[PDB]
Amino acid sequence: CFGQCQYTAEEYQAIQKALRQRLGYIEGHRVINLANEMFGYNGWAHSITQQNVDFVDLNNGKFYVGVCAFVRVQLKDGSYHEDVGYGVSEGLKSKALSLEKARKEAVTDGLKRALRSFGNAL
Amino acid sequence: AEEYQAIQKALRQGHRVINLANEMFGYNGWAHSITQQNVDFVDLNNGKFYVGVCAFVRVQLKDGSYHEDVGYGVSEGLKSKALSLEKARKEAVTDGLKRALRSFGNAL
Amino acid sequence: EMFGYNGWAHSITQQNVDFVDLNNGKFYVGVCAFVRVQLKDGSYHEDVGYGVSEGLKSKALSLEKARKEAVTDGLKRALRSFG
Amino acid sequence: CFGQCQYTAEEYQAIQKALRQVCYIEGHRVINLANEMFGYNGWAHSITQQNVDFVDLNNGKFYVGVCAFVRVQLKDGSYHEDVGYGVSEGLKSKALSLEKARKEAVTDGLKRALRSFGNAL
Amino acid sequence: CFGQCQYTAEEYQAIQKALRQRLGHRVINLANEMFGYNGWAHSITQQNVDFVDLNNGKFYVGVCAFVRVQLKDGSYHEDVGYGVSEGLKSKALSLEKARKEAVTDGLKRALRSFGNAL
Amino acid sequence: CFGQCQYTAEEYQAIQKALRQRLGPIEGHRVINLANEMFGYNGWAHSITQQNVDFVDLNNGKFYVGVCAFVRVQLKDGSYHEDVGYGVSEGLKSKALSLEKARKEAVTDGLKRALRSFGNAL
Amino acid sequence: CFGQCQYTAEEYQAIQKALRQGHRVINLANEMFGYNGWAHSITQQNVDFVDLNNGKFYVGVCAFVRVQLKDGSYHEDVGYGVSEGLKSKALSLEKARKEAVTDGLKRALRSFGNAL
Amino acid sequence: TAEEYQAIQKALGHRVINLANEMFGYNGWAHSITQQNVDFVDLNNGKFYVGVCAFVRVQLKDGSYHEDVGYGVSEGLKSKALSLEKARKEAVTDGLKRALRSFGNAL
Amino acid sequence: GHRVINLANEMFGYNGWAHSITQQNVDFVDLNNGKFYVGVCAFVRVQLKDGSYHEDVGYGVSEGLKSKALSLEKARKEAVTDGLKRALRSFG
Amino acid sequence: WAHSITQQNVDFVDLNNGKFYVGVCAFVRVQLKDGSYHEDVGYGVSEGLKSKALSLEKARKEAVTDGLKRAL
Repeated sequence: CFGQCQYTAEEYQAIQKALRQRLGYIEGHRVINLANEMFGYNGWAHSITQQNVDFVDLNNGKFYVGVCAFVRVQLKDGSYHEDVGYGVSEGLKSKALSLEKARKEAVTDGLKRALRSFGNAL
Repeated sequence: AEEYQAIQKALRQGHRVINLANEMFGYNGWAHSITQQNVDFVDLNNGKFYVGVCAFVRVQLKDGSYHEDVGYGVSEGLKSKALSLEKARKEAVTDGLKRALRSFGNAL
Repeated sequence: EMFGYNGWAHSITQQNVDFVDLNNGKFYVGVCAFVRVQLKDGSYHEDVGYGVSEGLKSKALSLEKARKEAVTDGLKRALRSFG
Repeated sequence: CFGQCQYTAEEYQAIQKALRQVCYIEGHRVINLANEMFGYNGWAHSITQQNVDFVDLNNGKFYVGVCAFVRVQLKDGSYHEDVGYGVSEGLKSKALSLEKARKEAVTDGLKRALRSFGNAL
Repeated sequence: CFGQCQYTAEEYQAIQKALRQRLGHRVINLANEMFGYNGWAHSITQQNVDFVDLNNGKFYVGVCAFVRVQLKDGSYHEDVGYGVSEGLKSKALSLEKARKEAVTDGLKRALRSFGNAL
Repeated sequence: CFGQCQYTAEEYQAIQKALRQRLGPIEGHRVINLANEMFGYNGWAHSITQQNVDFVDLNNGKFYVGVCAFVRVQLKDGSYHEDVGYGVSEGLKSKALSLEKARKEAVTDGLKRALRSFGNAL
Repeated sequence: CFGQCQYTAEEYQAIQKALRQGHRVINLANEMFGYNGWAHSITQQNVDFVDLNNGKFYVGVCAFVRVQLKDGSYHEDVGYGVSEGLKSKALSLEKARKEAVTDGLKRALRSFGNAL
Repeated sequence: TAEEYQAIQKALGHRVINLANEMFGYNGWAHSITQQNVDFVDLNNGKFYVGVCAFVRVQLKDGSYHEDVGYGVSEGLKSKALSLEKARKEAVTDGLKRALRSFGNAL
Repeated sequence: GHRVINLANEMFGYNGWAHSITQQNVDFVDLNNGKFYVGVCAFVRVQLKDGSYHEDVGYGVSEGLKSKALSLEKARKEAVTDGLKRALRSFG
Repeated sequence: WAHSITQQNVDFVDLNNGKFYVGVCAFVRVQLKDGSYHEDVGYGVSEGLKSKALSLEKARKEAVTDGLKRAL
């Protein structure tokens, strides 16, 4: 099953050389496509380990919100990483909208930052 | 086995997304669940309801490959608790399940 | 319903009462139940059951029937995924 | 799976031989260095706990300070841990101060936890 | 697998002889040289800010950390490092110094329990 | 694996005879050295099960500190021992130094006392 | 491993026969069981009370000094210890707890037979 | 194994301990203090006064176990700690006596 | 004497049955005239080698007694013994 | 069969004129050898008793019986 398989030497080396094709910045969907092509559709998973809210203030009618969320990224073999995402949704004037924005931006930023460690190609 | 190449290349290309997933991954080959849910807040200021909820969803395939994402639902202006919590705690699940399947490929 | 309660099974993962109100003079109750449907082929899903009773006489009367309705609705809606 | 397979003699010799070869270590270079030295399938990395110390608000600034614990691990079974400490100052919006502190802490922890496997890192 | 392995007799005696010699970065380097990078591990089981006093502007900090050291055989060791701090006019820096010195001293002390060569 | 394996008969008799003898010539370092030589660097472990600060006070510009500790030795065979060490400090001007001394002497005293249970040699 | 080995019949009978007959108790237990025949641990310890009459402290501590044996049989027993006259609180608690542990170790060990 | 049970069935201060040792063997029975509660303390006229309870427990080789609740008091003493010491020790001994009594006519 | 104890011992065997105490709480004691009353509950328990078990409840009483020790000890013993009698009756 | 008392609470203790009145409610449980189980909370009161001791003795039995007759 996922997280318990092993790769072949030649494909392992091909992937290893692929991941170092370094550029030398947010492209949310494009990172999903890149991962799908470099590890396959059936290659990677990511869970939201935790999600806490730091502050929901109403200073001047305008809201201010802060959400921090830890995300985890795993590859078919069983290796894993983890990083601290963080989304901010200041400015809005409908608590539901600020919560939408922060809670959906923190996860994406975390998935971006947790995927730059498997290689420099991402 | 050969179907692996077919699915991988095909992925490279509303409620209809559920049937789309059933056709693409097989109508017996995709599952989901709700790992957690939290009524975020309820408030009234002018005799009306603003109910929001955050709901996490999970999706896994036949071989165990999985993903997750945050779902969210909102409803404003409704008179009673019944309808507002008929709407938000009802649509957050679908919104999350829509935003989770997009991660598996462009075709979704 | 081709197979019925033999090709698929159900169970409430968790339930919690949302709100109970009496400002109107009668019991206003809202309940939620999470049901999961599992198939013998390994496919499974889950949906948020939900039921409500408005302005009934007693807490138990407004709560038990609302719970039954919520479970029935959750079962009814959880079966969409096999369409 | 990860953390269970054991090296072969030549691999162990190579890695050991490699690892032996006031300003900080520039930060992000360590991820590339470690990835090339152990491999992408080589190691893992996790945050076992993260906790927030004072968030004071003197004279309108914000001084968030966070602490972190970073577990590194090689596929052979070894592991390590260390304590990192983000900081902040001057930022006028708690969103930015929290962001800076929380993000800096984990990188610092990863650096100080990789430094324990040798001098080269 | 780490913890489930047992040293080989010849290497076991070799290490026995090694650790009986007569002599922060130095300690870690020496531990790596003897046991090897694969050889051992290091964990932090608990921590606690003992006191965070504020006398006259300075920030007197104190952190107690229990560091565990372990070897692929299964041997444990634990000790109590205490990282003092003093004189700093900014709270964050004082807490940083204390929390780092704590684990450093803990590792030092917990390693001495193995042999005199440390 | 340590803690799940028994001693070998010849080593058993050697250890038995060695422990029964008596010191010829206690300070902490020598106990550590003798224990190491007696079992090696691989024959045991020591850990702190609990450590509560019994009291900390002040009387005219100083700190009478005191701490407790529950050390615990163990041997490859599974036998174990425990004992309550106890530390003290007087006249120190700074709280940090007093807590330092107390916490540090506690564990070493506990180690000496817990080891002593095995034989007269120590 | 400790807590799972069965006693060899000859050793069982020998220890039983020798059973029908503090530093002293520690040594005797070590010789009768061997250096790896038993273990001892502190299950709980709660300062029963403290006090101060005229600058001299009073202390009291309880200890449930579990003492175990290779075959798996075990005993526990309430200990106790006390101090008086001592002018320093830390010294008082040190003496009290140190004596309580050994008193419990005695009373527990003085149970497997008249030998102890 | 059944022979030991049959022999015990046919058969059924320090004397209770000695009888238990002779009856079950040095490894035949354990005893542990499940809980201890101090029910009062008094300072009437300089003489302390205390009683304690303890849910002593016993076990045999095959796992069959019992339990009970003893009690001991202390009067006429001058030092509190001495009072509690005697109370706890006597309570444990008396509870053990009652637990052993529970097992049969032999005890 | 508590003949029920001996009867159970002879019927099931000394290892055939068991005993336990699950919780005990003094409902009250009062200083009515210096002859304190005492009656204390006790969640007794009993089992058997076959697995079938029966919890129960008991409540002894300490009639007027000038001695606290006698009252408390008598209550604590009587509660357990009466509960044991009750549970044994259920076993049959 | 087996039964247990997993919670219990005396509701009312009362006295009119040297004659006590009391109320209790106990949380009984049951089980069966086949793995199935039954459960029913009960209730019990004692009225017009000479001593509080008798009332407190009686109420627990009445509550336990009320729960058990239903659950069993």
